[PDB]
Amino acid sequence: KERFVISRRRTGFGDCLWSLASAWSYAQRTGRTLVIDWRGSCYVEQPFSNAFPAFFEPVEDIAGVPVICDDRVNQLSFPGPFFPRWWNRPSIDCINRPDEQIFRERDELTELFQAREDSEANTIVCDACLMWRCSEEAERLIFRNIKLRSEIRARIDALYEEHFSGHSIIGVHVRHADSELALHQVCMAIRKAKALSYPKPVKVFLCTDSAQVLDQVSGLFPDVFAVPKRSAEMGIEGGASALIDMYLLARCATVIRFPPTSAFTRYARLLVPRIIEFDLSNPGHLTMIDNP
Ligand SMILES: Nc1nc2c(ncn2[C@@H]2O[C@H](COP(=O)(O)OP(=O)(O)O)[C@@H](O)[C@H]2O)c(=O)[nH]1
Ligand SMILES: [Cl-]
Repeated sequence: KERFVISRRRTGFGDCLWSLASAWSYAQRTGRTLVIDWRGSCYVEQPFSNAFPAFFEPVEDIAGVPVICDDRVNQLSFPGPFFPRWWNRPSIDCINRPDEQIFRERDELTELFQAREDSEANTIVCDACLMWRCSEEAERLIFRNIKLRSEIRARIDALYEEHFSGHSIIGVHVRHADSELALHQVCMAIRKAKALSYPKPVKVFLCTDSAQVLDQVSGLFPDVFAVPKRSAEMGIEGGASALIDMYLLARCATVIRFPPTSAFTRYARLLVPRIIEFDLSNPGHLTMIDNP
């Protein structure tokens, strides 16, 4: 009989894709079908629409694991019993789903994934953060075996030809008196990054939500660039521009993570040759990690 693992996540794409890689791994390991359920995504206005096909091409199989990733989540009844055991409660008992319950489920799923024996539950529902609960091969398999929609890929390609080709790009991811120090730290990270050697002429690719950070970093360093800014359509367009930056960061020669705890730059950490960041354990000090 067919048995399932459901990967639910509705936050930023880095978290959604790392978490999916943990769902996928358990499905691989126990001979289950993997269901990608992105209903309720922060990027899609309508609440019951599965967001995965809005940004990615259809996928029916990942490295041997069958995959359901479309609006079939709205017609199929996935069978119980369920794990975690909360998912066996009546639906009126499931309206209340506080953070304490989500975090318990992360911990329960983590225990299950470390256990030797498969669960007897016919459907595993993953609806908590599962970052760091899989191998790096799992993560790499997800990114290699799903594909961005043509419309998003064309923009990545255009930008790549316009700014990346023929050059070595230092990528800078900046999330967010406090603004004075932060600006200063970013500048010192960029000077460190620029002191290294590269094969091709250098340009600086800046990914930030602040117009003021763009403008100032642009005035303090040559050859800085960013992706231009262009209801439900602003949902989609926010998702798309998030993916465009996430994927371009992973084509840089060096990437600065401010901060390093962001899942947004996880893909870049996996592929890019050099990562620069603030060592939180020794705060205020810059460290450089060479990729294997
Ligand atoms: N377009 C774009 N989106 C980003 C960038 N960095 C982060 N984001 C997204 O904007 C939000 C940033 O995370 P944050 O506001 O700290 O809260 P979070 O949901 O816990 O990650 C998440 O949706 C990120 O995936 C970026 O450089 N460009
Ligand atoms: Cl890889």
